[PDB]
Amino acid sequence: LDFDTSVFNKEKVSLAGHEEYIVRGGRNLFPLLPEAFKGIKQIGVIGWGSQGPAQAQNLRDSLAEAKSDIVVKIGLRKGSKSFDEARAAGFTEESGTLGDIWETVSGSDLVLLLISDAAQADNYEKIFSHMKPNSILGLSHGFLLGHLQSAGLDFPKNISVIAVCPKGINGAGINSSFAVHQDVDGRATDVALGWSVALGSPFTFATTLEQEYKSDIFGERGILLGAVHGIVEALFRRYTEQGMDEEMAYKNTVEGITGIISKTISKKGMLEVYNSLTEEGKKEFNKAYSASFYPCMDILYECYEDVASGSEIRSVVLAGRRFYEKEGLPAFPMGNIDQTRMWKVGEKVRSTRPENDLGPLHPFTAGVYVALMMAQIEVLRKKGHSYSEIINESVIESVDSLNPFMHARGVAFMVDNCSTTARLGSRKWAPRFDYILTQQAFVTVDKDAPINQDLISNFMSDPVHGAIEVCAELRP
Amino acid sequence: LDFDTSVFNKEKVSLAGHEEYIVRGGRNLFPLLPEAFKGIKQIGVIGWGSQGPAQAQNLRDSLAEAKSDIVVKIGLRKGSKSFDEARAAGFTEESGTLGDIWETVSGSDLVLLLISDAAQADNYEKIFSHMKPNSILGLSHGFLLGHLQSAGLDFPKNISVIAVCPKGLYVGAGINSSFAVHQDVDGRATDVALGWSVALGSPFTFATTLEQEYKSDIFGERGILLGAVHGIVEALFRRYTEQGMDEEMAYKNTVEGITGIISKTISKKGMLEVYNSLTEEGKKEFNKAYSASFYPCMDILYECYEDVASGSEIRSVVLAGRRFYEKEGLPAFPMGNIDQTRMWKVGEKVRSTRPENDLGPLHPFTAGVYVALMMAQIEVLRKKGHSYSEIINESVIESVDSLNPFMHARGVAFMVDNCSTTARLGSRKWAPRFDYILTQQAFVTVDKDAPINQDLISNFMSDPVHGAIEVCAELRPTVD
Ligand SMILES: O=c1[nH]c2nc(-c3ccccc3)sc2c(=O)n1O
Ligand SMILES: O=c1[nH]c2nc(-c3ccccc3)sc2c(=O)n1O
Ligand SMILES: [Mg+2]
Ligand SMILES: [Mg+2]
Ligand SMILES: [Mg+2]
Ligand SMILES: [Mg+2]
Repeated sequence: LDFDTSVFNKEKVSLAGHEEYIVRGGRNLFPLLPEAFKGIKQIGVIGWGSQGPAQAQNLRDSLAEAKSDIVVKIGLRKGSKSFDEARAAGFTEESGTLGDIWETVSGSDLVLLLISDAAQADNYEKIFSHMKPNSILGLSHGFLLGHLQSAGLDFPKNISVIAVCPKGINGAGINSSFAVHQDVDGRATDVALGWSVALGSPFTFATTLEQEYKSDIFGERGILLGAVHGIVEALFRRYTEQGMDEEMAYKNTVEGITGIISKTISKKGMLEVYNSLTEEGKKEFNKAYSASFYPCMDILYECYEDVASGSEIRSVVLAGRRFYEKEGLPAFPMGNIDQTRMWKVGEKVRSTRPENDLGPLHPFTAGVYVALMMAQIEVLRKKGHSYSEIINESVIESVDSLNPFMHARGVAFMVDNCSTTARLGSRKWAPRFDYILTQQAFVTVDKDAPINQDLISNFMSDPVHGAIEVCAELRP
Repeated sequence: LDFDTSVFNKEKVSLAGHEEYIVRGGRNLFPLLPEAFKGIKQIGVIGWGSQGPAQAQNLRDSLAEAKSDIVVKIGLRKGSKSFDEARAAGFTEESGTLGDIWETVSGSDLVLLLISDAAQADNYEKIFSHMKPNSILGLSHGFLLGHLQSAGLDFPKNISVIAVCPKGLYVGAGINSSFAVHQDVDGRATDVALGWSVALGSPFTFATTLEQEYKSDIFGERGILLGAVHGIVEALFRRYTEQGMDEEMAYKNTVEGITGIISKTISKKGMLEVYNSLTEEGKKEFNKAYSASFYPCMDILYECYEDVASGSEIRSVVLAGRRFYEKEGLPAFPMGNIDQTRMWKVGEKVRSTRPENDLGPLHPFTAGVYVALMMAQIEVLRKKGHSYSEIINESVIESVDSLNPFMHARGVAFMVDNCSTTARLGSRKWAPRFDYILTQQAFVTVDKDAPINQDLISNFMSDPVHGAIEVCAELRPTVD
């Protein structure tokens, strides 16, 4: 994946022998922003949720630093309860920095669409109709493209389409991936890079908008949320079936994965989880890995293709409309996932858990979790994704961002604090991982099947372990 | 839903105050087949498998009884084992009744496409290209319509498209069918479809649309027929055993009860009779389970139905079948075993001791969850616009009289994996969802001693479907 920026220097990084170009950020580059934002006199930031504040705030702040005349204006829908906070952050109508969504769309040369996935699906026509011809549409995530492609549609051909997507003391910040879907004049690459740099992205990786939404929507159904919830439920049931006390069962699954296993991967990667077990523990690890890799891949492979085909995005869109009454049927908002046995048990463990506790490192649990991680990697790898995307979505974000939430307060605190699309995916696919492990992986172990040494060998020697090291040095 | 038939006589049936039109079959009508099939000199049955043999043989016999000169020719690929099975049934190239699929299609006036869903999705373009102008394409299931619609496509404009779909004895005997006319380019389509159904031996033929057929069918196997029943027995077995119940008593109180006494009860006197047969304390428990499980079940059924109707689910099935083989550097992932887990190992032991004719225990809590699931499926299909005859065949009769007896005999795998690939995939995809929603929501509502939605219960007791079901049971083949 190449790109062409006339403003910024791109640097090469090598990952498992695969060269990726990246662009480093820095407040020292803010002087370069007016060059990057050529032709833009207004940036409209639509929506003020979790990204609205930070993005608008950062964009306005970095542009002032460069002494730019560019106006950062928020547009909010009629009925938004964020008008007040928008004013609190200095974005007001009298200053011309706040207004109605449509009015704001009409006047912006760059439209950053930060509204929810459901809002984008229900409003893309009106957004397109209000945008200036030849302006730029900016997305933090590629859901909309997937929605349009699921209907055989694309964006209007008169607008540029770019994406700056987040992946999560000199050098602080949050890395981003950027994509240029359409570029009507040749400014797209520089406006997306400037947008990333303006946000404080220490690193901006290159991707395609199609790969972003595929990797993102699939990743959250896999190890990030769906799969880890499924395998944790499967093992809790197995361990308790085998007589292990409920609390140690919880600690040997959730506490282990979200704590010591996560921290171990974060520091020294997957190979140091195995190397940290006793000799007897390595053997249990390999039994679990050898039995769990392909079952996990089964579901991951199925989930990826449903996301890439358009089936899953259509399902997400329709699921969202079922949250409200229609066609004479009841409303079915999302329910609670944390009121079952194992999470009521998990509530007891945490009440007396000491601070900075990391739980026991159960070799079997480790083998299952690492098998799932390696299976996700292989699926994305053979589906054509770059190592930066693969690692930054299958390893870093789960062990460094999401798993701490589970360790903190349980599955719901992790899942239901994510996007609606992610919350739906976790509920739809966690049961799938639970069943296949129980029906296949655990049957293989209970058959006393021998260890698949090809898998183990491939695990020990997988190039991704070395790429994960390089990528680790890229984190902020 | 109405249709116009010149050859056959259409009969009216009242179901919960809703009129439907049915066509009575019978050997006595075979004299009418020559006129029903006017314009047809050759019927090409494409495919063997589970339907081909029967359809071909019955059509041949019926046409001979009618003294028709129409030829039934089987279309198959020479490389299939099915080629010799057709010869073993008296279908020979040497006699003009056996040939390659493509040559058979091209020479047929009525093309009966009985190949697998997956083969249909992979070969429809070439089937269309070989069909004669103004010929008739007949389907036994509307999967192909769903596949085309999921791509914004439809059938060719220059052919008629009909369906005769077994809701399944020809030696009341036979299997009832539903029929649909999707395209009718010359006005013969309705009579050929009814002639087709009558010639199969359908005692009664119900009216539907191709769209409603494939929606109700693909959704139904993911609901109570397979996916949901599996998911609820896994959830109920896990709850019972977690509460201290013996493993074998828990298998009996779930699988054996549902597929035995409960199924026989609903089959004989319907859903209200399962309630009436309970103790006054069991009636309480039943209402607790039903009140807590009706809406969680609707949740998943509603989601599954819209996935089937939108095209999402049919495309998922097409892609799943391609993952049965190695590609893109990834392994092949055929379907796995679903019956090697604890509760099905326990089921084997139960059956090794079971007397013959054992119907198992009638656990009131189990009954409430199962009747709630079946009423929730009924509600989704009703709200989505299906007829009562389709709803009852797909949500009540097929389960209790046809599929559940397979689970009773040898466990879930013997029931699930005897069905179509599309159905086997659906079961595995959706069984986990019904288990999780029951456990996360329905069971949580019970353990909170939540109040009983008395409106739900009163609605259950007074639902018009119970009367509709009694009329539909009187239409079942043989006596049952
Ligand atoms: O859809 C998504 N939602 C989402 N939410 C995240 C989150 C929210 C609150 C606190 C910590 C993390 S991270 C993440 C993500 O990656 N994708 O894709
Ligand atoms: O796909 C489907 N497959 C299927 N298989 C059935 C069967 C198979 C073997 C033995 C007895 C019954 S019945 C049925 C059905 O209704 N649908 O839709
Ligand atoms: Mg993401
Ligand atoms: Mg996401
Ligand atoms: Mg069926
Ligand atoms: Mg079917």
